[PDB]
Amino acid sequence: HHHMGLNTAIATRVNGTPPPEVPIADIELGSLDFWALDDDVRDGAFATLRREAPISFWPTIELPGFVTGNGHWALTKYDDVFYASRHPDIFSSYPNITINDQTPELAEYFGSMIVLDDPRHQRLRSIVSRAFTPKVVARIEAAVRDRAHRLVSSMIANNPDRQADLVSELAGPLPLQIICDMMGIPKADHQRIFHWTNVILGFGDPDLATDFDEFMQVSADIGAYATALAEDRRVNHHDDLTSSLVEAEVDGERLSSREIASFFILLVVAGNETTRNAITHGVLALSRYPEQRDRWWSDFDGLAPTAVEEIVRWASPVVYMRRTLTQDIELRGTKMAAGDKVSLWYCSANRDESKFADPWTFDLARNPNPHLGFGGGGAHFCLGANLARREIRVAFDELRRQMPDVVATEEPARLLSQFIHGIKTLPVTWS
Ligand code: HEM
Ligand SMILES: CC(C)CCC[C@@H](C)[C@H]1CC[C@H]2[C@@H]3CCC4=CC(=O)CC[C@]4(C)[C@H]3CC[C@]12C
Repeated sequence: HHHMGLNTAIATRVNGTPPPEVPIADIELGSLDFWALDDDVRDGAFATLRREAPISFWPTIELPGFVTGNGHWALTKYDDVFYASRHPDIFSSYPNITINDQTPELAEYFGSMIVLDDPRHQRLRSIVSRAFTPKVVARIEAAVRDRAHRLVSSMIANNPDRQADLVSELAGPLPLQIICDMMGIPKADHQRIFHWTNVILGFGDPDLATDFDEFMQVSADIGAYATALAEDRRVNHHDDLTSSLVEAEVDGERLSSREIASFFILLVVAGNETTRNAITHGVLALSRYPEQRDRWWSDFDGLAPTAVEEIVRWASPVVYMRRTLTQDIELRGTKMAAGDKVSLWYCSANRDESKFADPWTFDLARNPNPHLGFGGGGAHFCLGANLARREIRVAFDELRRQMPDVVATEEPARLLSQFIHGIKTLPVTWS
């Protein structure tokens, strides 16, 4: 520090360091306050559970407007999360995939294929899945590239002090534009969409929304938007996913307005509130472990496949998904009852010491890397996984190309969420 100035790269950390030991008595998965604690507390809590109570029961976190809910069995081991994901006849995605349940009012907006089992779930998924296949994603690679390139160049041109928030200037707007363009949403409305999806998956964080009436107004507003755009596409076809939604028939039946709106919402919410956190956590990790940045930069194309997977394993942007038992089962000597909720902790599966060597090492060469960041596999395996991998790869490639020494200057402001491993802001600087 020879001169004081506006910033200083954040502290680095020793790669491979396990979290400080968290006593099992300190673990409060049913307290919102617990989810505000830093990753070291949270990661150490799940390490303790994997060792000492790998399946355990916790209460639902109550937020304003939430339906009173029974507790949930937390599956913290990789093998259990994998098994549960692969056996939906036992571990149903109905009636919901967060720990709390939907009100009847919310079902008008959130009753999509992600809270349905087969057969209906697969019939719905097939309406859009062609757009998400690798060969079709390849067609929009150039657009993903152009968006990332323009955003990083704008960071440089419009921040002459050479600092900016990575989330608002790259990590958020790159995946936002891509998924909204796939839906056919005009660019003028993308920021409106993003505000809505930020609220939908930010509820309970004071920086996003805590008033349930505001949450219900946002849900109604994005639903009305979806419906208005769908009515547009009913009269004038475009080559976008909203047109695919309104033109689809399942066994001779069009989708209802409810079904179209919830499908639209599912797609933009998932597209907007996942990859941005993989990217932001990735930049945080590069800032903490510069030897990993240096390695990747010296061989970007060679390491990119494994680097992208390790960023998803490290970030685990979706912390968990819920299921509901259709029958009694016993796992690890723990009897769970038909009708009980079960939570699949991907954040924990992705540190499981029985499955991953050196789990606390951010290793951009890690291979194989059978992480559960996109879920355990099975019927609901992330629809956007190919697209997310390309978004992540291109974001880091443009940072490497245009501002290779980009580094965080403050610790991230973390989203208060049990479900989404969100970073709200990440100030960065570059030369
Ligand atoms: C790094 C980024 C992402 C991560 C970590 C992620 C993670 C996940 C996870 C864990 C699931 C649940 C899987 C299961 O239950 O087995 C899921 C489902 C889903 N994701 Fe992704 N996701 C990401 C990006 C995206 C993107 C960009 C989209 C684009 C819209 C998307 C669309 C979907 C959809 C539609 C589903 C529901 C699939 C179904 O029910 O069949 N995801 N995702
Ligand atoms: C992260 C993606 C892969 C999946 C996105 C799923 C989105 C579209 C939907 C499906 C079920 C929805 C949840 C239903 C329960 C609920 C009730 C509330 O009062 C707050 C908002 C929440 C917590 C909803 C937030 C948005 C969810 C999670």
